[PDB]
Amino acid sequence: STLLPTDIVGGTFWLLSMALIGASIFFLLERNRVDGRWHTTMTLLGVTMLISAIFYYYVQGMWVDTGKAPIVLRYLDWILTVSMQVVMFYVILTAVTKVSSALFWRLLIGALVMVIGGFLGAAGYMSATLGFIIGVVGWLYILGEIYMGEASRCNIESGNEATHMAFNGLRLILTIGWAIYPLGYFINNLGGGVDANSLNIIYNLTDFLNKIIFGFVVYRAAMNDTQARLDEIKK
Amino acid sequence: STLLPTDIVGGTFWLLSMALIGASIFFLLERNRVDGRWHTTMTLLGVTMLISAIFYYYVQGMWVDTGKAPIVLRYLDWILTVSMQVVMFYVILTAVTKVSSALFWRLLIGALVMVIGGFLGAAGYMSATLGFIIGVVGWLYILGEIYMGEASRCNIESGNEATHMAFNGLRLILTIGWAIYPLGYFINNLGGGVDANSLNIIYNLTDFLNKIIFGFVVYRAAMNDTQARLDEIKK
Amino acid sequence: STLLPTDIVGGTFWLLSMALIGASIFFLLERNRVDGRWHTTMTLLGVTMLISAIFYYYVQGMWVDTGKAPIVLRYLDWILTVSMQVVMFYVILTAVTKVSSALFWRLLIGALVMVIGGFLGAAGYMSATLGFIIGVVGWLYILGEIYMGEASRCNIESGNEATHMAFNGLRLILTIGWAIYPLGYFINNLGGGVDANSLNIIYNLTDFLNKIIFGFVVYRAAMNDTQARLDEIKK
Amino acid sequence: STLLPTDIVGGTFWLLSMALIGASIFFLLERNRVDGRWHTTMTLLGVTMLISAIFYYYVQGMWVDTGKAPIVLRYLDWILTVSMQVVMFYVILTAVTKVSSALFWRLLIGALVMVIGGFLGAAGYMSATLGFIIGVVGWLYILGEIYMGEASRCNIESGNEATHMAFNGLRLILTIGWAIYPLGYFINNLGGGVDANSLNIIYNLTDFLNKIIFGFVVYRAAMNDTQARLDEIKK
Amino acid sequence: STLLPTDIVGGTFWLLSMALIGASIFFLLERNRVDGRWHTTMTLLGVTMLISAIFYYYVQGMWVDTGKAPIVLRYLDWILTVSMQVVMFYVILTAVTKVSSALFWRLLIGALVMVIGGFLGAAGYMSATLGFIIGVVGWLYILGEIYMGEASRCNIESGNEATHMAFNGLRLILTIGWAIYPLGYFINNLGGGVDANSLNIIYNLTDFLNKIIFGFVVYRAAMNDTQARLDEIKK
Ligand SMILES: *C/C=C(C)/C=C/C=C(C)/C=C/C1=C(C)CCCC1(C)C
Ligand SMILES: *C/C=C(C)/C=C/C=C(C)/C=C/C1=C(C)CCCC1(C)C
Ligand SMILES: *C/C=C(C)/C=C/C=C(C)/C=C/C1=C(C)CCCC1(C)C
Ligand SMILES: *C/C=C(C)/C=C/C=C(C)/C=C/C1=C(C)CCCC1(C)C
Ligand SMILES: *C/C=C(C)/C=C/C=C(C)/C=C/C1=C(C)CCCC1(C)C
Ligand SMILES: CCCCCCCCCCCCCCCCCCCC
Ligand SMILES: CCCCCCCCCCCCCCCCCCCC
Ligand SMILES: CCCCCCCCCCCCCCCCCCCC
Ligand SMILES: CCCCCCCCCCCCCCCCCCCC
Repeated sequence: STLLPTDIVGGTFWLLSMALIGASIFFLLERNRVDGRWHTTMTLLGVTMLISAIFYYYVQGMWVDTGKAPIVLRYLDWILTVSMQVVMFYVILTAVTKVSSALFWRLLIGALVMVIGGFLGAAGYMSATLGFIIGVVGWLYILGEIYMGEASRCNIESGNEATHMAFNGLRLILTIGWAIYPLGYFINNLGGGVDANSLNIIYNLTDFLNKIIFGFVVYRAAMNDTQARLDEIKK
Repeated sequence: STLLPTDIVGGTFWLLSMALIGASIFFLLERNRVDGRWHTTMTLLGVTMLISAIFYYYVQGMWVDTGKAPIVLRYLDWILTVSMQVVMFYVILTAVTKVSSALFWRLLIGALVMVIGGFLGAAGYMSATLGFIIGVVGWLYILGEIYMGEASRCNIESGNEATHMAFNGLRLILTIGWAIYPLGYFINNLGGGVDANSLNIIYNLTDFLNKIIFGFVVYRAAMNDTQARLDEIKK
Repeated sequence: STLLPTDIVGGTFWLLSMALIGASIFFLLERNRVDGRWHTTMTLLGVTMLISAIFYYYVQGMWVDTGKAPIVLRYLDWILTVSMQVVMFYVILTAVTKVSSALFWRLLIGALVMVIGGFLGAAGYMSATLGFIIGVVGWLYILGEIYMGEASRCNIESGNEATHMAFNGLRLILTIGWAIYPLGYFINNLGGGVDANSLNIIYNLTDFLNKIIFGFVVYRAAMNDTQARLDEIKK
Repeated sequence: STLLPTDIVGGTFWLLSMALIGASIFFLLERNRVDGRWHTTMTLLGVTMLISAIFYYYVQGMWVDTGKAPIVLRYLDWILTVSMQVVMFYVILTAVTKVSSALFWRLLIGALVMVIGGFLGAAGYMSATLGFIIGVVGWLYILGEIYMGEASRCNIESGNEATHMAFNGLRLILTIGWAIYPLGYFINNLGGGVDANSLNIIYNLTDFLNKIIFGFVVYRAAMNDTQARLDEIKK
Repeated sequence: STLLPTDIVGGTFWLLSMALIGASIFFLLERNRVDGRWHTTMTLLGVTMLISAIFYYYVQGMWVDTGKAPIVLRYLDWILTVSMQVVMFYVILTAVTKVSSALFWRLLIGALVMVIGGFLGAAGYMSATLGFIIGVVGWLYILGEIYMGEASRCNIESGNEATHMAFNGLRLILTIGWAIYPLGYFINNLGGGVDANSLNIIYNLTDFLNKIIFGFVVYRAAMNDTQARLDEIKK
């Protein structure tokens, strides 16, 4: 009776594909109902989800056919979608306040180091140790920016209550949620190893929570700020 | 001559895929004609149907190829779409009245227990008995909320005639319509068993009625309330 | 040289798929240019065509692979799209006048008896004779409604010239156009029999005319009424 | 290493598919920026291109698999898309002037005779000679209409400079551009014959020019007229 | 461990497909937020990305199946997408200033010579030398136009700060970014030769940067000019 991990692997790939195409359409359709200052935020949110959905459509095909789906495949999605998620901190701030363009590049370059540093270590192009180290340095920058950098100070000075809640929530996703992936990398590569079937499940589930909760956090910020403005217009 | 159950299984998978993509596009296109307070209701309705349509597209492929479509596959759709349907009670109330956000989480957690409780019992991760029990407890919460809870009291105090009709109708779907699935689980798992082909037909037909009637109930509420408002504007 | 019927079967399946996806997009894109009272009419028109297009996409796959496409497959499309076409008489009337909701259910139930009555006779679940009889009773109701029923009286009392033209045109499609299908059923089932290849061609061609002419009749009504109103606004 | 015609055949099928899906989206997205009188013109333009794109998607599949793509397959696209292109002369005139609806039917029937006349001769259902003759008679009508008929006189009396340019340009496409297809038919059927690999290239390239140049001619007319009106509003 | 080039080839085809469908949807959805004078610029930007995404969808299929993806396949995409990118210089200028239509044709013909000149040399229809020479002449025209031609003079006289930034940025892409492709051609054909696997990677990466950076440059111009206008309206 007990379903085999292999069964759960290709099931979760379907789940992820459906959930993310759903979230995508939902965020792209509700982009017309947020104040216009939030339109790019909502367009980037829906397109992030669409990109990830297309990844899972590709991967489910590779699983159905070949029966294998390596973990290095992820760095295609991540190179795209981690980048877009870290940029969301800038896009959200520009919605409500004025921030230097430099924040955009610090954040993006920080994401690119995290993913590329780990890819090089996973693909074999360099020691997985040096892969981990470069990846963690990339992360700790991003965290450094959003906790004690221009992004954090810009948040405080915005005065936007929506942007306060967004930041507090996205920062928590990027700190706890995103800590699964490094862990995975460590155990799989620098450690004993994990069956790829089992690591495909964990990554599939973590993606469900680190992409949906991210999306809903940002969507509530856009919807709450939109309403706040309408309520102040009424007064 | 007599078509074989196997024939009717893969036919109904097509029916369900066509009907649900049709209902999806219809609810997403008519979302621009309802009062704006009903836009999220209509966006969630169309995206629920799209998610289910994508499921049936996946499953029809598995059937066409392998010739088998297990009943545990359903919990991918259900984990997504049951959740969204139970949340519709909150989304509808927030359209017309003021309701605690806590209701959102009581309802969602209630759905997650129902589906996950049954998945664990169907996958083999726990006795199907304990699966049933946990599933039914999850349901009876949801029913408890919408019959004698904050959702029910908020409905009464809304004063919205549309929200009255919606509730009365959705409550009936969730009580009678949704009682097929537990029944299935009982007979298939805790009972003698069903032949999977037969249970795929029943579930395919029940999905047609528990997703279309749900959608049309909610669509009529949004369309009726929209008009009510226009008629009071004219006065 | 002479193309074989088998060649024309899979060709016509492509034709139908293209024509119906084309008509679908055209009716869904032109729904924004008709008076808003015609928006549901145009949304149902485009979604009817989309549902049929998806059917033909499925069937062309079955043909390309298996080389066979049974005639009982049609009742998937028909159960959906015949229902929607018979309801169009109600949706059009509610665009321009006030009609009882009962008409909706008389019409829908009439369609469901027609298709289901014939499915049961085609699938083998009952004598094809009793299938025919139940199917024809279902049709003759629908005709009875639209010729000498509430639908007919509501048309006369609407005073809408567009709704007069629509009715006259749709009632002619439902009387002459739709008489091919019963004929087919009779000859194939109650009669000697028809090669499925030949009957797939006839049904493919009849669908092209009974779905396009239907769509264009309804689209002209919506476009003509829209303009009539603008011309009276100018005066 | 000179690429083989077979290589160029399936390459050009891809080209055509991409170009036509691109033109389709472009015309359907720019339909919102033309004066509303041009909305049906632009909706028919985009849907013509979409229909042809879907054809080429089907055909590329047949090529990739079977390695053969007969030239009689074209008459599926042509029956749809030639009809729509000849009707564009009516749709454009009704945008800017008042024209009898009879022109619509003369033009459509003229197209249907051209394609069907040639199909019957290509499929084998009648002498290719009689196929050619019936096809050319159908064409020469259409040319007769647009050069010396109601379409030509309506153009002159419109006074629309955009409709003058469109007509002059579409007339040239229908006279020179469309003369490739008859030629092909003659050489392939009434003449010696052409390898279907070579005739698929010529037809693929001619479709690229007789569908893109057609589209851009019509799009410039809609965009030029839109602006002309805005410039006269400013004065 | 070290991933094989073959692995990276089909991975990058996925990346490119996802990134370009993402950029496409993003540019087509943000088309509604730029000043209307920028709507064609944004529609051409999104459709360029879509055309390239569809190419990579085709090519990934050819790789997955056949295991080979020749470098001559590229000229299908390039004939379309290079053309559209060189025309963007005209479309952008017409957004903000008055420019002769002749520039459109000089630019387009210049692109067509570049790609076709190289195709003829790659396909074998003429010496790769003469292919290179004709290709480089085509390029050097385009550069000549945009550096010291009507396009450059029109830019200077526009007075638009957005169009200044766009031009300077696109000119840099067309000069440095686009210099990789000629290099490839030279080394592969006129030179020693390169494994197609390696050249597929380089071209895949260069496309990611020469199509995204192009798109973001143009999008910033449209977004910056839109805002500049709003800011001057406020004053
Ligand atoms: C939607 C997918 C997401 C958010 C994935 C997140 C990925 C990371 C945070 C990866 C981090 C890594 C390190 C910090 C160490 C080196 C290995 C990585 C790339 C897995
Ligand atoms: C659109 C699909 C729907 C609404 C499915 C509904 C599913 C349920 C109501 C499932 C309920 C179950 C129990 C109450 C007991 C345990 C077994 C379940 C999960 C089938
Ligand atoms: C778009 C497809 C259409 C309109 C199909 C129409 C189908 C019918 C009118 C079927 C009628 C039948 C009878 C009246 C008796 C025998 C059984 C049927 C279902 C073929
Ligand atoms: C987009 C495709 C187009 C415009 C195809 C055009 C087709 C024709 C003009 C066909 C004409 C023919 C004749 C005039 C003679 C008989 C053979 C035909 C059908 C090829
Ligand atoms: C999005 C794809 C792009 C921008 C591709 C650019 C292609 C070129 C600039 C090709 C140029 C060539 C030459 C200048 C010499 C001959 C060979 C070519 C076609 C590769
Ligand atoms: C000034 C107002 C805010 C505008 C922000 C624009 C954000 C657009 C989306 C950014 C996408 C980032 C790149 C993601 C892909 C990975 C990196 C590719 C380039 C090297
Ligand atoms: C003013 C009263 C309401 C007028 C508009 C009603 C709109 C109904 C549009 C949807 C009709 C769907 C009915 C056909 C469903 C097809 C499948 C039925 C299978 C049982
Ligand atoms: C004021 C009147 C304006 C009328 C506009 C009519 C628009 C018609 C658009 C659709 C034309 C379809 C032409 C036929 C398509 C192919 C079907 C014929 C048999 C192959
Ligand atoms: C063979 C290559 C085919 C594609 C090349 C052409 C693609 C771009 C054409 C569409 C955009 C033209 C828009 C013109 C806008 C300005 C018109 C001048 C008056 C303002």
